[PDB]
Amino acid sequence: SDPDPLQDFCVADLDGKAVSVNGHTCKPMSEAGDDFLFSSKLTKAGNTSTPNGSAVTELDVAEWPGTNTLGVSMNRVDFAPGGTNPPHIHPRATEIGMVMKGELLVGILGSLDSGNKLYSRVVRAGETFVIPRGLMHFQFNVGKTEAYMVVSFNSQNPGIVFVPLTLFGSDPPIPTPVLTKALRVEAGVVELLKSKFAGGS
Amino acid sequence: SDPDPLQDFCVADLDGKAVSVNGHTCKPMSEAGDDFLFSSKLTKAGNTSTPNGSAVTELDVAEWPGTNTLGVSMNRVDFAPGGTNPPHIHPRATEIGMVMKGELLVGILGSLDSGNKLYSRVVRAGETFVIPRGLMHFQFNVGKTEAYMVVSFNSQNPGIVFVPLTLFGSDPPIPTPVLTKALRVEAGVVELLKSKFAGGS
Amino acid sequence: SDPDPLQDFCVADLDGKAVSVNGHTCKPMSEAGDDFLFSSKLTKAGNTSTPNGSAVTELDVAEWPGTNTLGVSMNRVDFAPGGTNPPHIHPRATEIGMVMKGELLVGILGSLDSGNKLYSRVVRAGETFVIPRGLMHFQFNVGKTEAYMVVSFNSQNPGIVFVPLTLFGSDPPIPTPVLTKALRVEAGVVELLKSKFAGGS
Amino acid sequence: SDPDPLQDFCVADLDGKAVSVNGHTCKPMSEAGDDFLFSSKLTKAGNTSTPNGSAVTELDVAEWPGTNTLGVSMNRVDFAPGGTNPPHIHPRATEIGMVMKGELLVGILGSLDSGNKLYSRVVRAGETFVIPRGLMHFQFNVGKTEAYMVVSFNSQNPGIVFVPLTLFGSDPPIPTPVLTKALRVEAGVVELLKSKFAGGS
Amino acid sequence: SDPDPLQDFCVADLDGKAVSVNGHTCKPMSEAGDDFLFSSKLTKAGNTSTPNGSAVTELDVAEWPGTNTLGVSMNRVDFAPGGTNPPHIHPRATEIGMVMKGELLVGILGSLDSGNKLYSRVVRAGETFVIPRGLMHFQFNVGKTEAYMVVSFNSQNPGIVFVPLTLFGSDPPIPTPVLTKALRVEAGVVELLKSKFAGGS
Amino acid sequence: SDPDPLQDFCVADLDGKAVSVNGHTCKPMSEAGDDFLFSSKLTKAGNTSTPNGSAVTELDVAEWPGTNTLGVSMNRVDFAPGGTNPPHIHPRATEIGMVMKGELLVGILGSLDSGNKLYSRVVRAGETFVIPRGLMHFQFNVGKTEAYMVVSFNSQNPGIVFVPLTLFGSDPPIPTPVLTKALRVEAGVVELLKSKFAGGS
Ligand SMILES: *[C@@H]1O[C@H](CO)[C@@H](O)[C@H](O)[C@H]1NC(C)=O
Ligand SMILES: *[C@@H]1O[C@H](CO)[C@@H](O)[C@H](O)[C@H]1NC(C)=O
Ligand SMILES: *[C@@H]1O[C@H](CO)[C@@H](O)[C@H](O)[C@H]1NC(C)=O
Ligand SMILES: *[C@@H]1O[C@H](CO)[C@@H](O)[C@H](O)[C@H]1NC(C)=O
Ligand SMILES: *[C@@H]1O[C@H](CO)[C@@H](O)[C@H](O)[C@H]1NC(C)=O
Ligand SMILES: *[C@@H]1O[C@H](CO)[C@@H](O)[C@H](O)[C@H]1NC(C)=O
Ligand SMILES: [Mn+2]
Ligand SMILES: [Mn+2]
Ligand SMILES: [Mn+2]
Ligand SMILES: [Mn+2]
Ligand SMILES: [Mn+2]
Ligand SMILES: [Mn+2]
Repeated sequence: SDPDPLQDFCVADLDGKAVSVNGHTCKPMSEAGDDFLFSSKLTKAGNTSTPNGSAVTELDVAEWPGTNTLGVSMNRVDFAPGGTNPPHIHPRATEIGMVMKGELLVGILGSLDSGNKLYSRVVRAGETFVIPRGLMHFQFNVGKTEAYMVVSFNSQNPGIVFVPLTLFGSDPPIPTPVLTKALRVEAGVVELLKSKFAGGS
Repeated sequence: SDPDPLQDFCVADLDGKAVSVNGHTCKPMSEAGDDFLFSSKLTKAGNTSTPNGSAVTELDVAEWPGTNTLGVSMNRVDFAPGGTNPPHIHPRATEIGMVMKGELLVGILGSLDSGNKLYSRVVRAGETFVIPRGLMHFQFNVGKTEAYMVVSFNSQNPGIVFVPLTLFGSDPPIPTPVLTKALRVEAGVVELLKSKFAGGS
Repeated sequence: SDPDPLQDFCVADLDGKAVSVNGHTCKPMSEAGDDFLFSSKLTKAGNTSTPNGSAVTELDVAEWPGTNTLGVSMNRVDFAPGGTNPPHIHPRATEIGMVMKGELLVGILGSLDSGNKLYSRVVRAGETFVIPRGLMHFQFNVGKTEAYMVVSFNSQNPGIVFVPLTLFGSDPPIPTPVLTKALRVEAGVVELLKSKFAGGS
Repeated sequence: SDPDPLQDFCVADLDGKAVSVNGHTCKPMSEAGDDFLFSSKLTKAGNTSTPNGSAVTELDVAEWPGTNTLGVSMNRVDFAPGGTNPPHIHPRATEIGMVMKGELLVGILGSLDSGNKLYSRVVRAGETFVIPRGLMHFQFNVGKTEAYMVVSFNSQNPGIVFVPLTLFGSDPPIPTPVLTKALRVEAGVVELLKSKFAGGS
Repeated sequence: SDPDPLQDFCVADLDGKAVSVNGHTCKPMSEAGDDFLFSSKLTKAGNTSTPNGSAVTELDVAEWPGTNTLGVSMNRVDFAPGGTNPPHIHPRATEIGMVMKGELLVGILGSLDSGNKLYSRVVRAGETFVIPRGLMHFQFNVGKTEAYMVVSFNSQNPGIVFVPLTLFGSDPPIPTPVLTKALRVEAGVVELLKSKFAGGS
Repeated sequence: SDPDPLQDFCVADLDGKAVSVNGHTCKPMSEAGDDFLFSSKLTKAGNTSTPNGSAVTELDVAEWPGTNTLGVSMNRVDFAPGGTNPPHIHPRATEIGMVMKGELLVGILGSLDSGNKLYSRVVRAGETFVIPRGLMHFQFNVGKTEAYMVVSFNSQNPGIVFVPLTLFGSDPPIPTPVLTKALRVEAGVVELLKSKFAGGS
């Protein structure tokens, strides 16, 4: 997991000209102010009018620099009815979350050794779920109303590997011959899938 | 922080006769069932009719054995008007939280090297705070209504060191001459404070 | 990464009745024998007559119990001409590898913050590649001959999340409405893809 | 615990104008000299004429920059007769110590899960004690003569949270209404306690 | 470094029949007693009438089971005049030490990247030294009186690799042709050196 | 082990004027290029005409800057007939390797607690070995032809402590009186050994 802190506070210096290190260099304490341990960025619902039908409002170290070195971060996800936060992976964190409003099918997938078992249930207000580091998982709004959840991670920068978008719309895309062999379907089907992710989102 | 996991899942075997190790031994996967990644324990408010005027509903590994090895846990805290979750420390985790309802003064205290500086603000619905591992902190309900928050930790078992309860109601209590020297007051004041925590809570 | 060792040696006790812990309990040293630090399991090529056109011969802790607690493991992958080791993720390890024979296209994909960039090149005998923990990656045999590679991980049990198999052949499968929303195609296309992975491999 | 080192030596560059990171940037080896692995700062007794009746002579990374990245530090504590090193916490390290001269009552307090149990004994010359990371603990000189101890930590910068001083004399102090609720006594008692710590030490 | 603890206390169960794990299984708290955080084993000087002319009194987890999971241990080393604690390595810990009596030459050796540089000085009462994890180091009594030091490690079980004993008195010994090639001397010189360590100490 | 990464990529900035930190500062991604995850430095055999009769071709972070933060590295070792990679230690990594050509005696030595036990066998093409962090080990070419192996480490910078060279040819060398006491032979023998390593290699 994230390296442990070596002092009380180390607010990320996010200036583009700052020297680059594992994580982020820190602001001198004299420039950190009094409010760095606090945020209000998650008070408002994200706009769910996206191809997925969900919106992620991130509160990683880039959005909450006071989390730098502390080994944690958060985000909020809002869902239109029938919207999905599609199969995805966090390369560097386990996730722990609570549904705040609505009804969300939450699915978590074991690795090959676990027989690729799918664990899932419809999670409602006040109910929680946990997703081990690096495993594929998703959420899907099964209700008629807008739903949302708030989640936390044991990393300042968990990362997100969106499976459909990286499989079909990476920069540049994976060669079609690789995907026809891997997906066991003809080039026409692979190209149809590529066509849906051509815009980079 | 918590040791990283060495497999996908390892549900804590909480049987009193189980061999003891750092953390917990695990249930065989055949006996884990399908629901271990999920909990509903935080759906209901805790009873705030306590001396503190708050109630902690824990979702550590003891209450959510599916978190075993995963490096995370949660809890919920409810507050009566004027209620406090008193100055306390988590010995083994950073805390990251969101106020869900009401108005909570949240205070976070730096160590000696940070000049014992107090960082505080009134945190309202949807707003968040972060508490570095091992630092003293508190919450206080400054509103007229009941308030609650939901918090996460980067440990399955963060621990709680309540400052007033530990100082005055440890088992056995700290000798009075130690406390008179440390607190710079007469024995009468120390014995008064001890009398308020004589039940171990 | 994997927890550090707390003694010189701790050979995994792989008996089905052994108590379960994070990782594995260990054989008493009296029963470990003299050969546990050594293996010959990767001397022979795997059978590439598979749908993928590749074969993985694993040398994780299950196959090499002497690696228990040591923070490392290996495997070998053999490829038929035109064969793929399909897009996949290791949830708990960085991978570092060398191509031993043939010509392999090796592709490594950044996360969302890296713009889902695809880094790739054709890697030949004696040439090497490195794959950060949790990132999607693949290999494809672009040569006319059989190819093979030998790779190492900074975990005793890196895990493997095969993207096509997990998306379409999980147990149970991900519901079709989740996949139609995520993949931006009709149910017919999703059910076609499911049919190709219906045997769980 | 502290992040592991990534090279042999990395002497802290403690210049006030140096870029800030988790821990400290390092001096080039050409500027480190030949003596960085050694210190003589603990050869002399600290002056015990302080309100606590003890003096801490620190040998953390700020005083011994050669410890940077190495995951260890030390200090010496001297005690007047009847003097205390008051209830305190190290947020980022376990402590391991030896009494060198005199008779010191050493007390270590479990967390809530341990029933806030107090473990204690009078520790004499050559005898040792260990204090788990983040737990409240104290020392008290029960002898008629000056006493001292030398302790080590598994961090370059363990930190110190002095319980009485941060509870009553933080910058700014915790609001009195918070403390009356938490300590279960009247405002007059809280103000008396505050008055003893008003100077910041 | 050592895995972090997942609870307050976990006293090593050192029974020969206990299940084996990374580190040690733990005594139930009901059986731990009240004294596990304390030791008196280092109060007395070791017998320096040895070939080395020094004696190590160990306080690792085997001798102080209360250190289990806590990431620390200690030992004491006593020296006859002209005695050595010979060139050695700790495979799993940084060492931090203080000379308590006498005059000890302490030498610390950089790795190949550090040009195998030897850092050394004569360390006297109250003076300290630090040895990075895995590096070769030694002590030698240059005084006319008996000397002793007390050292701490950031591991419960640092391990000791004695260079002369391992090179010449391993069980079984390293083959003579390996040592003649490595040491650049004839078989006669190697067999002479082997003869000095033929008892395994 | 090496601190975990806090982002996808962080290519080492190896400019001599760069600020120094634990590990290495990183190049901005705009300057990293497209090829940093790949190397061809191990395609060619090293020249085995050295006193040891072996050559190490390193692929640590200094030679493969793309490994920075990723917790892995590699090297290749080539052996003349009768050549040795002499008893040595990696202070910061376990090693996992495969013999590619020839016949190599591979020896691994336990610490004092393991009775300084020597584990060894002749390892041939495709066969593997594992060496726990910090333990002394060697390889010796028992065949009539040139042999080679390729190994990986769970560190970007494992380090190398060559036992004969640091014992006898450090900068400056260990004083002869220390070595006569430690090795249990006369000064003449110690000086003969020193004479073989006087050139610093
Ligand atoms: C999202 O924002 C767009 C652009 O402002 C707007 O047209 C749309 O109605 C919004 N959707 C929702 C669900 O609020
Ligand atoms: C809350 O606790 C108080 C005091 O113990 C008790 O009188 C009351 O019955 C409790 N309320 C509920 C709803 O159980
Ligand atoms: C390889 O696998 C195929 C398909 O299962 C099988 O027909 C063939 O016998 C296998 N080859 C060997 C050498 O076992
Ligand atoms: C400590 O120092 C002060 C100021 O120099 C001095 O007056 C006092 O006597 C000293 N106390 C002791 C115990 O040495
Ligand atoms: C110290 O060891 C020597 C050699 O084994 C022995 O003769 C002597 O009795 C020992 N001294 C004590 C005090 O036990
Ligand atoms: C190694 O290189 C040297 C110098 O170029 C050469 O003389 C020697 O023959 C080479 N040895 C081998 C075994 O290639
Ligand atoms: Mn997620
Ligand atoms: Mn808290
Ligand atoms: Mn892979
Ligand atoms: Mn302390
Ligand atoms: Mn040592
Ligand atoms: Mn090696």
